[PDB]
Amino acid sequence: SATPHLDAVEQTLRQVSPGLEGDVWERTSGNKLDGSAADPSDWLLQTPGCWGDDKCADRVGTKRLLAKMTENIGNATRTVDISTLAPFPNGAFQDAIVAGLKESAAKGNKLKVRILVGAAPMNVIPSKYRDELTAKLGKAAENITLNVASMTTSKTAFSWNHSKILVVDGQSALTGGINSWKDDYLDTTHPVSDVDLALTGPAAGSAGRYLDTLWTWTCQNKSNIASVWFAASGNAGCMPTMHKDTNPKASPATGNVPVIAVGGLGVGIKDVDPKSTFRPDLPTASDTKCVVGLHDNTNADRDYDTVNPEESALRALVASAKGHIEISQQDLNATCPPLPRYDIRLYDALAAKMAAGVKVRIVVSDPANRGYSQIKSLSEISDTLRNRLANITGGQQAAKTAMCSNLQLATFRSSPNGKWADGHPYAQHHKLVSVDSSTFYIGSKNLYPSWLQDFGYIVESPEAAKQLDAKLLDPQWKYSQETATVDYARGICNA
Repeated sequence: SATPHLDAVEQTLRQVSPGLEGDVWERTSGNKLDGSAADPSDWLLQTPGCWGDDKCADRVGTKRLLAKMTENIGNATRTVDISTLAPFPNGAFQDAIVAGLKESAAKGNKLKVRILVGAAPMNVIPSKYRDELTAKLGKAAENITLNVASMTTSKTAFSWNHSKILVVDGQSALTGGINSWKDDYLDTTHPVSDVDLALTGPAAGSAGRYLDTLWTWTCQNKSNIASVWFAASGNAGCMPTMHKDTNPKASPATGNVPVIAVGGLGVGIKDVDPKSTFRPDLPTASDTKCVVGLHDNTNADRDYDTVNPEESALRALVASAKGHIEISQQDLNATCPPLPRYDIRLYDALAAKMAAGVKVRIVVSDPANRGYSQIKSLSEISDTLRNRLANITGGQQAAKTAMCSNLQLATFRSSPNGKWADGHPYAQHHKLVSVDSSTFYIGSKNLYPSWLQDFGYIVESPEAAKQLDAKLLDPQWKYSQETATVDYARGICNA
């Protein structure tokens, strides 16, 4: 095949979540990574994009991210569809949305707009955000039908929307890890380092079907104050199926890029995919669950996987690698309680790969951040990998040799300095996996245990994967390798 990695992932997802194909995951062809003529890798909406400068003076990433947001929204003719994690967008993110909506209005378009945030359980937040937006729009609000909502799907599982998506006309989609939070990303001399992608094509429709899934639940639960706080313009109702109702089911082709869209429904929306007959083997005994009483959805709940295909898709992406795997995350491990510390099957898949000589790079955020870190030491990652490798290499000594011959494990820096020039540690927030300079995931879904609604794209294009290397992964490794505890390429093995 032209696409051996997507082929593998697709076969898994069809076993795991068949009833969800089309809506919560979907393979499409004919997409385009939507970069400029001048700088074609700029589909890759990294932020801040100030490599090598501990002052972050020239934020070429941030500038491109905001311009692209405004451009896509300003090209809207029918719909704008936005999800994120609360707080609601502010500062220049908000400015970007308003500028775009004013542009669309000035071109003569009447739009439907949904803006959905996951929260944390008398909430005036949504009505307040609607009113602020309508005010800032002025006249341009007259032809916008607006829906604004905050939602929590499960209080006990800490489940709510964590996806960050911006779909226009079901044709263009921006998604990734970036929260629209000005103080963390923008008005700061220690900006969080993160990444979204920009695409067009049928895969933008997959995002639109994903958001209709979320809004169908939200609108159903709109009179439940515990679950949903909803606010709309004028007389307008909740729009559960804006995408279905307004955009073509058959989104126009824009390129030749194959993509798998994959999301998750968390906990509290739908408990199982009744069509699934997936029954995987439970992994070998681990020490992931810190307390006996905790219900562990990541490692001990078969029904959970079936409505959360993204967990399996990321494990399947790892399992598809023939040569090398690069992972860039905030964390690999979660704080326990109330989550288990780690995804056992993920670490098992990384271990299987290193046992077979496939190289693995893991960069996480500096533990000095601990919001943007959930470990105290990199040894919490290496110990776990070593322990899972021991199960398959015959013991602890062999495990450590395998690990040291195949792992790069470090914390993130973006310049020669150990911290930003302002004294604050570098924080990263990517949810990035790339394999074989071929196929990569950019989305909201963390690899650490998490039971939220999330979404992302897995893209198979060596062209694009090489741009990703040159523009993000190579510079990341250039500066971050100085913190490595394990680095096979340099004979470093301190774990």
